[PDB]
Amino acid sequence: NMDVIGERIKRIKEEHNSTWHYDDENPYKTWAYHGSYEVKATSMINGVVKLLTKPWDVVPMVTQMAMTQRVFKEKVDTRTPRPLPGTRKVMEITAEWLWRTLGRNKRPRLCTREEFTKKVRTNAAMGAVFTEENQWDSAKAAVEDEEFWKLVDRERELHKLGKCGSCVYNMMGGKAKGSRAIWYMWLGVRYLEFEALGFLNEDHWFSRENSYSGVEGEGLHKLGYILRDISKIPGGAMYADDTAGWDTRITEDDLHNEEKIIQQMDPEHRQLANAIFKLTYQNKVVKVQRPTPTGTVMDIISRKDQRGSGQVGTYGLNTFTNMEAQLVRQMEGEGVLTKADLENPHLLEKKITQWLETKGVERLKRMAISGDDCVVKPIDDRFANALLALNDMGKVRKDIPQWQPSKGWHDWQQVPFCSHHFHELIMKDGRKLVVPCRPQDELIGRARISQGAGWSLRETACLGKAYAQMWSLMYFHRRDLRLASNAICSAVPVHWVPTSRTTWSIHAHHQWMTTEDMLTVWNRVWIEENPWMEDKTPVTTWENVPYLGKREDQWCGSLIGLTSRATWAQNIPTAIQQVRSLIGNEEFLDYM
Ligand SMILES: Cc1oc2ccc(NS(=O)(=O)c3ccc(Cl)cc3)cc2c1C(=O)O
Ligand SMILES: Cc1oc2ccc(NS(=O)(=O)c3ccc(Cl)cc3)cc2c1C(=O)O
Ligand SMILES: [Zn+2]
Ligand SMILES: [Zn+2]
Repeated sequence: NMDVIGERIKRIKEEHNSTWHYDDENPYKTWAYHGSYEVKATSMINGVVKLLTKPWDVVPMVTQMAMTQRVFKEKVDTRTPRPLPGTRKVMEITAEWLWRTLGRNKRPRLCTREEFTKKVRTNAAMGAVFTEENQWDSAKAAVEDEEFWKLVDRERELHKLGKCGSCVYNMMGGKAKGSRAIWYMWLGVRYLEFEALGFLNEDHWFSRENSYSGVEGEGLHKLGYILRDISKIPGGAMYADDTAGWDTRITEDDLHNEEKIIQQMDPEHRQLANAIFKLTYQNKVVKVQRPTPTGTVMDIISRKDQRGSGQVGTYGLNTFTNMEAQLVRQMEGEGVLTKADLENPHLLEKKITQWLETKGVERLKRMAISGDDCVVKPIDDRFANALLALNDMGKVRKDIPQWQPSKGWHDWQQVPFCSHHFHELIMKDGRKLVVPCRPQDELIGRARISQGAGWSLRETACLGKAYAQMWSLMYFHRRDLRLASNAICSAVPVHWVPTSRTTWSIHAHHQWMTTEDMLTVWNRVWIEENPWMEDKTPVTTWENVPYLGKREDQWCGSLIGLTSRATWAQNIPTAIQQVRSLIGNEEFLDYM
C-alpha cells in the first residue's frame, strides 16, 4: 500500500515537519492513520428573506436549518462485507454490458485546461465554486495563474510514470487556512480528475437519451414528467429505496467495475484515467480536520475502497454503479438470479448475458437514476422482496431491517426523487403541468440562509431575489412561496441582478439568475421549451399560472388557512416598505 501513497504522506510530513507527530489515540478504525500536524480555524441569516417571511420565524425546520458527505461520520469509518463470488460475477457481466451500452455513440475523451477555466469563471459569478476556496484562495485567481498550470503539468508527468505526489482530498471531523501551495495541489488534483473523467458529465454520458435510466442535464422541471412517463410502462409498483450512506458502500469490486470505461479510451487518455483510478480512486489519501483539547489538528488517513466523495467523477460513477445494482435487483426479481447463483464461484454467464441482450435496455427505461437516488418500475412486485443481491452488493437500504420487503408506490406522484415529489396541475385552459414540490419549511429555511458573513445589504437582497425567482419558476404552485416571492421582488431594486447560487443541485439550471421578466422565463420553461406541452399558447398573466389544490398545498406545508398567515398576507406591504427604506433611494416595482 505505501508504494502508491508513500510520496504523498512524505511530502505532507516534510511541509509540516515542525508540528508533525503520530497520535497513538487517533479515532481511526478502518482507515489507515499516518500522522497529524497543528492547524488554524475560522453562515449568516438573510435578513431580507427573514423580514418578509415572519410566520416562519421560529418554525422548527426553519430554526434548525439556521444552525445544523464532506463530514467524517461514524459510517465513513466502517467496512462493507465483501460481496459473494456469484454476486461479483453478475456485477462484472453487468458492468461490461453497461459501459458498452453507454459508449455505443459517444467516445471518451480528455477534458481541457480551457474547459476547466471556463467552468471556474462562469460558476465564480455565482460565488464560491469549491469547498477549499478561501477569501485568499480564489479558484478564478488560480486558474488565471500560469504557475498553477506548471504544477498541474508536473503532477501529470508523475501520473504518466504511475506515481502521485500531491493528489489529496479533504474532510471535516471553521475550515483551516492553508498555503497557496496546498490549495494549488488540491485544485490541481481536481483538474487532473476532471481532465481524465470529466467527459462523463461534459459529454452527458448520463443524459436520459444516452443512458436510458439517467436524468443528467434534464433539469428539475422535467423530472416529474420522466416519473409520469415511467408510470405508463406496464409492471409493478414504483420503488425508490434509499441506501444508508451510499458512498461508504462502494466496494473494491464496484471500483474495479467502474474502471472498465478505460477500455474505450485512446492510449494517452487511458494512461491518465488509469492513473486517476489506480492511484487516487483506489488509494485515497485524506486530510481530516480534527479538534483536540490543545487545538485543531489535521489527520492524514488512507483507504482502498469507498467512494472518494470529494473527487470529480463521483456523480457519474455513482449513477453507473446504481444503474448496475438496480439491473441486478431486477434480474433477481425475475428469477434470473437465485441465492445459489450469488454464492456460486463458477456461475455461468449465458442466462445473465441473455437477459441483458434481450431485456436490458427495456429494463433501464423503467428507471430514473441520479447518483445514489433511484426510482425503478419492475415488471411485477417480486422485486419488493428481491433483496439477496442488493444487500450482498453492500447497498443496504436505510432505516429498514435487511430482509423486510420494500414498500413501493402505485401513484408516481407519491414517489420521492431528488429531494422532491411531483404533482400534475390542471391549468384554467385545461392544459396539464407536472411540477416539482418539497416541504415548504425546507425551501423557506434554505432561503433564510446567507452563504458566509460580511455580506452587505445589497449582496443579501440579491441572494433573496435569486431564491424568490427560483420559487416563481419551480414553486409558483405554492401559495405562500408565490406571495413571499412577490414580496421579495417588490422589496429589492428591480434592476439589481440576482447573484450567488440558491442551490448546488445538479438538477438546477439557474433560469432564475436573470433580470428578465419572470412570467417570460416561466412561459419559456413550462410552455415553449417544455416537450410535454403540445399546445404552445403563451400564458399572458400570473392569474393563469395555477396553484396546487388547497388541500395538497396544506399537506405539503402551507400556512394558508391560519390567522398568522392571513395577518402576514395583509401586513406584507408594510414589511416590503421597511426593506425598501433600508435599501434606500432606488427603483422598485410592486408585484403584489
Ligand atoms: C465534493 C464536491 O462536489 C462538488 C460538486 C460541484 C461543485 N461545484 S462546481 O461549480 O459545480 C463544479 C463542478 C465540476 C467541476 Cl470539474 C468544477 C466545479 C463543487 C463540488 C465539491 C467541492 O468543492 O468539494
Ligand atoms: C453543476 C454541477 O453540479 C454538480 C453536482 C455534483 C457533481 N458531481 S462530481 O463529478 O462528482 C464532482 C465531485 C467533486 C468536484 Cl470538486 C466537482 C464535481 C457535479 C456537478 C456539476 C458539474 O457541472 O459537473
Ligand atoms: Zn496525483
Ligand atoms: Zn407537494
